Amino acid sequence: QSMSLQGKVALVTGASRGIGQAIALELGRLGAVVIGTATSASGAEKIAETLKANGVEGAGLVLDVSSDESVAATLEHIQQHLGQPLIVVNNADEWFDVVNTNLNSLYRLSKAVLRGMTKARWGRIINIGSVVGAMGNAGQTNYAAAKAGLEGFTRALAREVGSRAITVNAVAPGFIDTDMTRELPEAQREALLGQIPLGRLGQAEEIAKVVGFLASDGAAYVTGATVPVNGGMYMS
Amino acid sequence: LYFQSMSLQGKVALVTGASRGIGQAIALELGRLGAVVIGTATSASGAEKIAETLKANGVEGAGLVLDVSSDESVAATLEHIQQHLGQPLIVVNNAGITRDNDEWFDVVNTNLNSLYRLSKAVLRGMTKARWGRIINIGSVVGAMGNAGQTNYAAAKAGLEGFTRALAREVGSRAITVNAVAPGFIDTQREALLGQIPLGRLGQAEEIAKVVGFLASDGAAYVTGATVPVNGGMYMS
Amino acid sequence: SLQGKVALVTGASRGIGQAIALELGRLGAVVIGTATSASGAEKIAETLKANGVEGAGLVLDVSSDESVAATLEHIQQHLGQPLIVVNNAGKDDEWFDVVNTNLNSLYRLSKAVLRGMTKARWGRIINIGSVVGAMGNAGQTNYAAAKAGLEGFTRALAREVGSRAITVNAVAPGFIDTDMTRELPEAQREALLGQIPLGRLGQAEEIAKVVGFLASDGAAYVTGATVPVNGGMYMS
Amino acid sequence: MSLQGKVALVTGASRGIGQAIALELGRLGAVVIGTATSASGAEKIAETLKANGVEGAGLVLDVSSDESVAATLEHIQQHLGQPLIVVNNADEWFDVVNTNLNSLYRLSKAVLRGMTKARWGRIINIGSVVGAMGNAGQTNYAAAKAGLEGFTRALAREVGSRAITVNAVAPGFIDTDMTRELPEAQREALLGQIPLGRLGQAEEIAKVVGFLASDGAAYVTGATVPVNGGMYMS
Ligand SMILES: Clc1ccccc1Nc1ncnc(-n2cccc2)n1
Ligand SMILES: Clc1ccccc1Nc1ncnc(-n2cccc2)n1
Ligand code: NI
Repeated sequence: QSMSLQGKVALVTGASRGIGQAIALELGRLGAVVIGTATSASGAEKIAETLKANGVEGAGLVLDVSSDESVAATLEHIQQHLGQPLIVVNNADEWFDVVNTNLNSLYRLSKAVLRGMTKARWGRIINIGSVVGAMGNAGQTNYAAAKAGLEGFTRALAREVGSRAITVNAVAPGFIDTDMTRELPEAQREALLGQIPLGRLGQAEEIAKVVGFLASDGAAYVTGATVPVNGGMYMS
Repeated sequence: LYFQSMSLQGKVALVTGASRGIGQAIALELGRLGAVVIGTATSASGAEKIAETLKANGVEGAGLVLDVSSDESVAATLEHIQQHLGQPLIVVNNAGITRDNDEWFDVVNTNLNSLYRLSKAVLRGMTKARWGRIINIGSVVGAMGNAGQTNYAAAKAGLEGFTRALAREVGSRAITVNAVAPGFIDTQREALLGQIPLGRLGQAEEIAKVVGFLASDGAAYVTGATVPVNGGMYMS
Repeated sequence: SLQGKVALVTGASRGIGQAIALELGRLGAVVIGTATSASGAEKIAETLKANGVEGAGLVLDVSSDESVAATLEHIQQHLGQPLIVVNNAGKDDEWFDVVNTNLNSLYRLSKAVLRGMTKARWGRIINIGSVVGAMGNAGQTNYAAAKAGLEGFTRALAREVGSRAITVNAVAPGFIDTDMTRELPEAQREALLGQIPLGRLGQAEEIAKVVGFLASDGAAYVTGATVPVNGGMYMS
Repeated sequence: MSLQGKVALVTGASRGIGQAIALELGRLGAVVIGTATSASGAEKIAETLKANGVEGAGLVLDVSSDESVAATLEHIQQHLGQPLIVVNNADEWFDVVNTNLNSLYRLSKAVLRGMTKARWGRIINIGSVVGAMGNAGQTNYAAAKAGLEGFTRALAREVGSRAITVNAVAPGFIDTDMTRELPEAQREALLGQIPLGRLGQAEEIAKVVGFLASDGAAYVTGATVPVNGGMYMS
């Protein structure tokens, strides 16, 4: 088989809702042992229940990607009980601090999990960009800045780790049906749909399928890529 | 009396330029995923070879003769396919020319005209079925130097812009249009590997896996995208 | 300076083209502006005279090799070789023909004027993209496609002719104050201005000033570039 | 094209591209404050401006320190007026890019008050010159350029409504101190990748910066203008 993730341990941050949950379920369905994380104990319990309800081995844990202690501790804990995670999905005025903080977190987590991947001479790091919602300028500015940061970062880290058969890729979601987007005013939703050639919102499962492919052996020559998953609507 | 459980079961896929290398590998991968595959070549001997290969690999389908530069040949071949096998709802355009057939403008122009010719012909079938996949394969990183870098960048820029525009035109019909941009694919050698983070050439099968994913139902929200498959070496 | 240099500006009878001819003239070039009709050419000649610019208005069909060859010969006969050339002369499914036609015309003209520039070992070719003309969707598709074609073409031609100290650049206008843009409803106008960080439309003179800089000796190391002049609103 | 009546701050103005920018802005009629990280660099800047007939000054600035930035700005307002034109010219890839963007943000954010008050402004960011390299060099260079483009584009959106434009210039291979001293093999290889078949002069970057600082560039914002003789790197 070419799509089996059987025998692998996958860490998926921000797995309690929406895109993160769908990614955990998809990696599990493909046979991985899945560790989903949230920022709170209640989120982590929920993750564990969801995985069990769907017949997936793994666990839910509490993780703050902004803290070196939390990252180090969580990783240790994972190695203790479950093995090295060789698949890692990072899903966890204002634009500069946001992007800066996000990239520092991506770097923190990525750098921590690389030892394990370097040892195993195999790895998959996949970064999930932020969903498209807010309008006028400030939402477009945040969205374009975050995406640009994500592309550059992903491209650079891919170069640094490539010789070790570790691939680093990103997924850039467009307008996806999630908690934030279900709440959005009718006018926003209509405007947005008008910009989308497929004339509909993406499902969270449609992001998860892309992540699952990238995590497979078939994607082994794909690295430094950002795959946009946005129904044909492009926005820089 | 035997139904495959493979993701493209029940579909008919047309793959142009299927007699060698990347095109052959795509035909085999689509077939392995359960599609009925029609591979094309420009000559009767190429087509006969395609048919034998498919048979040797247990794939249902056929090899046919097709000149993507002629409206007659395209119309005729499509009619023939409907006659005997059904509407092809997956189409992979791989048969691009090169300067071996000043040079950058005529190459890119000719290739885009052929992409448009074929795509436009198959759209009626896809429009009726309210479902489709068109995937365009870019050219392999060919010549080493200057005129080679100009041809390569021009072809890739044309491929991206085209793919993005066609995706907009056909999106409302649940037809996705995507592209794959190969880097250095195997079918002084040390210098090259030094420019590639993965430190190796890509296999033709690694392009075929990406095409196979994009043809699936999981890639349904992915459209207008160019997925680079180049081991981390980027050149514009 | 541009003093004593001969500049050919296609589509110079109205708007952006006229503003470019006047700006190049103000910078001291001898300006040949073109139109597709005799009445347009007379108008060009009157405008230049009214503004104290030496030069002429001529009739030129950029889609015809004869017209191009003839017009060039005429220019050499009476005025000298034009070493500055500005190409300005140009529902969801008209994009392919438009872009194709525009690129063939750019190539035709550029290739014709290169012999003169090659002999002088000096040159400036500047390509003006289209304004966001019609709107909604088909207008965004046409615009993005035209711009992508313009960027790739400009970049490739720049590579081909660089060794001869000829620079090839492009200018990508956003929303400029023109006939099409003056005519849309107040709600349209307000929406549009909301998408533009500068909160206003561009003047044609603001395109001309960029062209004038690129034609100068100061821009001699700038080539293959597309300078966007769009008040901060980006749409690909 | 006149920058008469304006005050321009040009960081890293002691050598090469920075010096050429300070001289070009001065030639266009601006009052120019060039900065260096040391007192000797600042003294040199002042002498060069004087030798070339340019009003202004050289001063000491550390773009990585909020105190230095705040102090230098206050100092400029004290003696010369608010600078409405600002040119930012002043394992390893992540810290470099991060630090550079933090410095761009620090300085840009500080000078914006003055520009916001005047409802007019020009911020221009100069990217790094090509080629001090290995593979780690290509990674640093591409990462820095991507950060510069995204940053420039975002800041332009944030400040546009105030008639402040934010742009960038992306140099290719330019004849400078660092590049003259590069191994001859590097230099030859690089020259082979450039369609114009020559190195850029520092003056050729300065001319672009000068144009972008002018009123004629008022509708240009969020742009990164590459100035690289046709050699593009991805
Ligand atoms: Cl805008 C911004 C703010 C902080 C960090 C990055 C960006 N933008 C951006 N755009 C492309 N690449 C990067 N980058 C790459 C490595 C580190 C930052 N950053
Ligand atoms: Cl003809 C050509 C030559 C060199 C580089 C590009 C092109 N054409 C081109 N380039 C980018 N986009 C497009 N495009 C988009 C829709 C149709 C063509 N066409
Ligand atoms: Ni324990």
